[PDB]
Amino acid sequence: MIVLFVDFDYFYAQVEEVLNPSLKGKPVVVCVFSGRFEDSGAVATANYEARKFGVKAGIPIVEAKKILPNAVYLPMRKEVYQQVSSRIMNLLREYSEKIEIASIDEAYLDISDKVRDYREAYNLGLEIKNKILEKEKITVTVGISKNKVFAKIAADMAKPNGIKVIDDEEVKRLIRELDIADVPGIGNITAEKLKKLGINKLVDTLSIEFDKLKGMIGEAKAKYLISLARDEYNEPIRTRVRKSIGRIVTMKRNSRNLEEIKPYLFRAIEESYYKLDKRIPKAIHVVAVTEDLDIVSRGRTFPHGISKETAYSESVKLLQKILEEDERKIRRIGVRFSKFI
DNA sequence: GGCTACAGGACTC
DNA sequence: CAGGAGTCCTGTAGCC
Ligand SMILES: Nc1nc(=O)n([C@@H]2CS[C@H](COP(=O)(O)OP(=O)(O)NP(=O)(O)O)O2)cc1F
Ligand SMILES: [Ca+2]
Ligand SMILES: [Ca+2]
Ligand SMILES: [Ca+2]
Repeated sequence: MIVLFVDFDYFYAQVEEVLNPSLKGKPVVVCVFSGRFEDSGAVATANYEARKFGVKAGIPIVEAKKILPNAVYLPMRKEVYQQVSSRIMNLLREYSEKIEIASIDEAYLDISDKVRDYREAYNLGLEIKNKILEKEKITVTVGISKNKVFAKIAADMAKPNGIKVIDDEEVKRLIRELDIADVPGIGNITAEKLKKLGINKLVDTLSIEFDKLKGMIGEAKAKYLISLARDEYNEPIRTRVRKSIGRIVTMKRNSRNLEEIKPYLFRAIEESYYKLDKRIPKAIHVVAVTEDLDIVSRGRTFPHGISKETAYSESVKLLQKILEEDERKIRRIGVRFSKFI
């Protein structure tokens, strides 16, 4: 088939840039301020300007400020990027109803029944970048190919404001050369493991004994990687349905005392419940990030919908359980709701 | 043996 | 110096 992957550029940063065009040209850094102290927090995203100097998502805001003391540091406004993202998705629908929105930032379009070959494809790619440019003034990178993985990779390879095609020929080219750590779903941990057995390329999974690979990375990944090696990988582009909604907050200071954690936990529930909108969850999970940045959680599934009232009460137990089954101090607390009726 | 819930792990954006 | 949100998978144990 033919998948055309769409990825917005420095989305959070660019959105901010669209609303305040004077930001144009400067290093913009959208961050998540934790409130613990002047500049505590991490980076959500940074435009290419901030990026070329090492400012990337996931690092502490304090770090970013050393490298770029005079960079614009804006606080995250996710609801604005969401209203903006939504508008762009609706446009993409105008190009195919077999559309998979993977995130607030990416969309997969199965254009198997629109373009005959990769040529009208590349063309439809251009037609879309322009449409989004004339509509919302947002640059996006377009990745085209036979399956979702390579379309995404195509895009990774062309950003930003790009558009690349990866024909069947290059798919074999890449299966043999592309760095396996560069394959969607392969993080450092798995990558190490992989390139711990030569595996530095997809095809290498074709040579090794299945159980050897399956014993190291699991049945799902060994198959995922193998299916890609054989150029036999297919995953339908499907309407994605949210499976869970939650909220988590950082406490002004670590602690293990229950009365000092409830306010946070309870507010997490207020917002969570807000977002559920009209969804009724049957499972609730209390998620706690320990002082050493570990993650412990306790959940519960009910045979019925959970009222905010019940969510409140049950969360206290799960938290209790957590505390009582681990002796570390919490740093963040939150709740996640799932299994919607 | 395999299906369920639950808790941990890994990854991603 | 370590934010926020969400998905998929695996190991363990209860159960048929
Ligand atoms: N650690 C992260 N925290 C975040 O909040 N984000 C958010 C969630 S979606 C939005 C995507 O931003 P951007 O498009 O800049 O990230 P990419 O990885 O797509 N880089 P791009 O090539 O500029 O898109 O960034 C991403 C992250 F990677
Ligand atoms: Ca992305
Ligand atoms: Ca993006
Ligand atoms: Ca990687």
